[PDB]
Amino acid sequence: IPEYVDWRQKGAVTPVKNQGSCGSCWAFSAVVTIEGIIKIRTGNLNQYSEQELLDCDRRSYGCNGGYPWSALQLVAQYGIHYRNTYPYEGVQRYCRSREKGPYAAKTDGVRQVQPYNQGALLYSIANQPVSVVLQAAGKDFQLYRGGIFVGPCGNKVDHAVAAVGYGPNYILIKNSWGTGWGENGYIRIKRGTGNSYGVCGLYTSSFYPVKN
Ligand SMILES: *CC(=O)[C@H](C)NC(=O)[C@H](Cc1ccccc1)NC(=O)OCc1ccccc1
Repeated sequence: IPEYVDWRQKGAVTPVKNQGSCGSCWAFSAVVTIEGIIKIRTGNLNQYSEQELLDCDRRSYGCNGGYPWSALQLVAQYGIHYRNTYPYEGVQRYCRSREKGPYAAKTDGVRQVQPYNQGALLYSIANQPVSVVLQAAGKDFQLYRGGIFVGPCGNKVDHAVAAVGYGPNYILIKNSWGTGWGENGYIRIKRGTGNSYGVCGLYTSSFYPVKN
């Protein structure tokens, strides 16, 4: 369980993206999750469509609300297309999955990490990236243009992102905003403080598919 875990230089995460004026956090976080695992075994890095997840997942409320843990489940159940055969537009619409044709990616299950346990988060993040939530409605996290976020912030979780590494002290997160935020679309939050919930409630509820 290395002292350092970066999947970027591991060839697991692709360039950064933006959800835009679309409250669709959840589908983006997922595509990165599934994505990671998909490349971890096969040795093939891919960019899947979040747009599809939006238009297809009726359980989620597309362009403004969702469950990073429906998306995944969805995929495993059905599947998910490339981000070319289903590029992101930013507006929820009619499911094209079927109309689009044969799927391209399809997992083999979804599991959740025991909330409120850093030790647990890491491990999984060590075996493969994960979808995690937190407080973004933040007025500080909103302004982050590079650094180690300690706060201030709260325990009112409401935005989903992704963890793509950690250090002895900083946890790495991929944001669904442009590369005109944090440190090039990236933000480092601090771990090991005692805060069980985890600063910004980053330890509330996390997840991930399964792959054979
Ligand atoms: C980040 C974003 O674009 C939208 C506005 N918010 C969400 O998708 C959240 C994700 C989340 C899940 C768990 C904990 C924190 C955030 N999802 C969401 O609010 O949908 C839930 C819901 C919406 C409307 C009515 C009932 C429940």
